Amino acid sequence: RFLKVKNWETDVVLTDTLHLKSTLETGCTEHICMGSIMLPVRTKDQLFPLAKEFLDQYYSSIKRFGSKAHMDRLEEVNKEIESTSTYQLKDTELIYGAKHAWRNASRCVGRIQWSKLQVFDARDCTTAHGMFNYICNHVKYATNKGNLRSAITIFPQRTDGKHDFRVWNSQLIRYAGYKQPDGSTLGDPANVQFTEICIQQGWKAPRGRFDVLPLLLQANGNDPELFQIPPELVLEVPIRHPKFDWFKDLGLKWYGLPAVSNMLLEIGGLEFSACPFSGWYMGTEIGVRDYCDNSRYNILEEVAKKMDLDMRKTSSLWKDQALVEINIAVLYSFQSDKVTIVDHHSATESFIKHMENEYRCRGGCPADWVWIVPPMSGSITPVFHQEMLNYRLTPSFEYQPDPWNTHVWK
Amino acid sequence: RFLKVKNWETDVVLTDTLHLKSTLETGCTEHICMGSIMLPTKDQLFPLAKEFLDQYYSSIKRFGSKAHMDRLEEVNKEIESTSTYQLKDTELIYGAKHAWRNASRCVGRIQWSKLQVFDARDCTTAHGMFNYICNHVKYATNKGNLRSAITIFPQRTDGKHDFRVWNSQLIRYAGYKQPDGSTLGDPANVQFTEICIQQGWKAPRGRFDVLPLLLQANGNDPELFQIPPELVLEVPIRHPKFDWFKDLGLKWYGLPAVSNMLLEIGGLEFSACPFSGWYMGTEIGVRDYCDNSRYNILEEVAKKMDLDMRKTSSLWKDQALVEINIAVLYSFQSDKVTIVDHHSATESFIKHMENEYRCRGGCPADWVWIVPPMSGSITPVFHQEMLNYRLTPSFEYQPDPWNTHVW
Ligand code: HEM
Ligand code: HEM
Ligand SMILES: N=C(NCCC[C@@H](NC(=O)[C@H](N)Cc1ccccc1)C(N)=O)NN(O)O
Ligand SMILES: N=C(NCCC[C@@H](NC(=O)[C@H](N)Cc1ccccc1)C(N)=O)NN(O)O
Ligand SMILES: C[C@H](O)[C@H](O)[C@H]1CNc2nc(N)[nH]c(=O)c2N1
Ligand SMILES: C[C@H](O)[C@H](O)[C@H]1CNc2nc(N)[nH]c(=O)c2N1
Ligand SMILES: OC[C@@H](O)[C@@H](O)[C@H](O)[C@H](O)CO
Ligand SMILES: [Zn+2]
Repeated sequence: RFLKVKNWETDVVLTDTLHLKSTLETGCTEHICMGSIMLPVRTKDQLFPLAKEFLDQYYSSIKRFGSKAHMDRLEEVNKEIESTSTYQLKDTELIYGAKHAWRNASRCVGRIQWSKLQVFDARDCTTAHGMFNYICNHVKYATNKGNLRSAITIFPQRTDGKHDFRVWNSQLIRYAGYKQPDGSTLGDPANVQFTEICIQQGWKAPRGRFDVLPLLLQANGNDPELFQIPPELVLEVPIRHPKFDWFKDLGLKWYGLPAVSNMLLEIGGLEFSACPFSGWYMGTEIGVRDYCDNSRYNILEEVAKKMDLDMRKTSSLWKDQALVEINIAVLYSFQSDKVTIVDHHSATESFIKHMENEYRCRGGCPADWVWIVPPMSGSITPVFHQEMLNYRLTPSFEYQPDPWNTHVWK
Repeated sequence: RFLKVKNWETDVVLTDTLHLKSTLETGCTEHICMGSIMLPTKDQLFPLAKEFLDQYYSSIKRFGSKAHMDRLEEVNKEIESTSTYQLKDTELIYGAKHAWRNASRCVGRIQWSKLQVFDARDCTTAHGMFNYICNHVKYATNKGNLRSAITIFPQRTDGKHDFRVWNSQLIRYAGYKQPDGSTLGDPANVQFTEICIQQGWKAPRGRFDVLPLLLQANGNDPELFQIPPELVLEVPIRHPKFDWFKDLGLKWYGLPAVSNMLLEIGGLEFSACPFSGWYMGTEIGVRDYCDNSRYNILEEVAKKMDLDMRKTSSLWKDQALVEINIAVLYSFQSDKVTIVDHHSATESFIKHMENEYRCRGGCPADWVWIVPPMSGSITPVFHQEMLNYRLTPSFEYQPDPWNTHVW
């Protein structure tokens, strides 16, 4: 069944056949759509078919489907699974897998960049200190003095479910959040629970507004250990405005490297529970969401005041006006400091080109419109006008519960 | 079977059971989500009629009453005999109000119970329709203090005697493709504008020319009518700070009145049911003025504001977008014409959803359409999970008549 997808601004119509290979569920039924819902030990039984699908996908990508190399590998894996209950991916398969997980991530607008991912194989890691070392090397490589390079570090896969490797942080670099007795919050409210766990584990918090959190690392299912990322490795950007000299006095700054560290990478049935990856930021992630969400730094009012905007009525659009200036400030500061960043106009335009390319070369591109459309100026970006089909392909990045909710303390 | 909907900004969680009463398909499947897609017999009739009547008597606390039973049998016999039936005025009004209540793409539903319903089922000709429409426009405009209303023309019979308003909205501006290759006026109505031209209309060939009504009664060919200028309220757009703004020569009409949809109540289809409420600012300021396929005025505005348009990263489109929307709102308020900003409208909708969840067990809502076209995350609905499903009575899309009419 071929599915048509139309762009209501250019009338360009695309055809999707890729969805035919979708196996996983979406959350929607023929009677209800859960399109805006945030969150809608494998058995030997279920492991081999998953492995075979992956290996077939892999051998077809390298144009060796049906070869002797292909048939031997399938037999070798089948035997390995029966023999040990799991199997080990070859390096080439791991790289291909990690890249495809990114190519298949429907909530990511930065996928035009997928084939350029540097994969660091950390499957030989055994302890938390080992993890810390791999993580530092990843941050130094990815940061590259501001000329950001996409990367992913893959730690040992899940075995029995009791020896998991986990990065307890949500991103390798994030600011601490502290709830005050008066009910106010100091720092980033989004990380309050994690910050408490860190203090409980021994972290001596400086209790400021932009304290970089320590890494809390779990190796082989053992209790997590704290480590401080070397300051010289953490690139930060002071935020100032090109026309408003008082902006710098707001005392805002942000880290240059976004590094998701809480997702699960699934490849050929195998599960990598610690797979920190990094790219670069789209400005609105910082300027709209991190600074302006009511539940985050929530600076719209303070900025609105300094701009002396009419804040007596919402119809003056004082929030919208201030929102734009803060976003101008974020982009301006990063570019001035020569730290990679992409604005939402550029990122979305590139995503449409990526999508058209994918439809022609791959038969499709799963995309979640709810997440792809930027949180500000939605309709003045081309993605707003683009119909998109969302479905799940593997390899993939999946959510997993926060580790503190499932860990058995020793 | 019981679904939960969470608001990630307030952590408030609501349970939805209303969806279990849904009957129509969404377009999605367990394998693919089509949530961002724009356009996803007597034996058929009675079950539909029964479902409706049952909901109706339940709403008036007479479920299982003799009146209920009696009515069900009357309609039943009427269908058997006539192959259709007629709604009591009370049912017509209830249905229209609920069609609005169930419109998942409408952010203005907190107002659903205040809908003035005009029964035009006795209409027979295009002149008759024109009269009803003029009365609707005057009533709803109310000198600027807009009042929601819908006018319901005769229901479908054999599909060969259908009433249709060919316009997309009762009031819209013409669009013409010029020699230059460019488009003059509103590009979205270029085609219809041509059907009016070809039909006989004399276009002033301007940038904001109110189009003529093209009315179809009982399947006959449509006829043209000029809406009395005095009945079309318009707002000249100026900025509370940029005196040059007025020189852009922009204006819009105060009354948004969707006229091409189909109203379905108890299996009965009303193909001509124009309705009107009032505008949410962004509909004009963001979509009509700034879509690249619409008036597309961003550059011009940015230029007059004299900002660097060399690089997208200076966010000049965004800066200008905001000013343009400040201008629309300021103007309507200045002229005392009802209008609502996206912040207030979205705040209302969250209140409405809460009312609906506790009083009805839920609220179908299409997130893709509910979240405003600008400043998405600073409005509350962005952070609100929403379940979309189809409940009836409802407003449905239908083909443009010029693609089905046999002249
Ligand atoms: C090259 C720069 C990249 C840009 C500009 C980009 C941009 C984005 C943005 C804007 C989002 C939404 C984030 C949010 O709203 O919280 C996102 C999500 C995502 N991206 Fe990318 N991304 C890039 C690289 C990557 C890389 C390196 C990977 C994996 C190898 C990746 C995987 C994902 C995933 C799985 C999501 C969903 C995260 C979630 O659900 O919280 N992205 N990306
Ligand atoms: C009282 C003020 C009202 C406000 C502020 C409001 C606002 C809106 C807005 C912003 C949209 C999106 C329009 C678009 O993007 O094209 C919408 C759609 C819609 N509204 Fe409302 N609305 C109001 C009254 C009404 C009334 C009285 C009805 C019907 C009785 C109604 C039926 C619907 C329907 C069916 C749609 C979807 C239209 C489509 O699919 O093109 N609305 N409304
Ligand atoms: N630019 C990015 N952006 C991805 C950032 C993803 C960002 N996501 C979030 O913070 C999501 N809110 C996590 C979430 C999802 C669903 C339900 C609850 C919570 C994070 N991990 O920091 N990445 N790279 O690699 O460049
Ligand atoms: N404020 C409103 N807004 C409703 C405006 C609805 C508006 N809708 C539209 O213009 C839709 N984009 C038409 C469409 C739908 C799907 C595919 C293609 C085209 C119209 N009819 O003018 N209504 N009242 O009554 O207050
Ligand atoms: C409820 C709704 O799904 C939720 O607020 C989504 C909307 N779109 C988003 N889009 C992106 N990129 N990131 C988010 O966190 C969200 N949050
Ligand atoms: C492709 C996508 O569905 C389309 O552009 C939708 C997005 N959201 C919208 N939302 C509203 N209110 N109105 C629209 O016309 C649209 N267009
Ligand atoms: O403070 C803990 C939170 O940061 C954590 O629960 C995140 O919300 C989660 O990891 C998603 O990023
Ligand atoms: Zn769906």
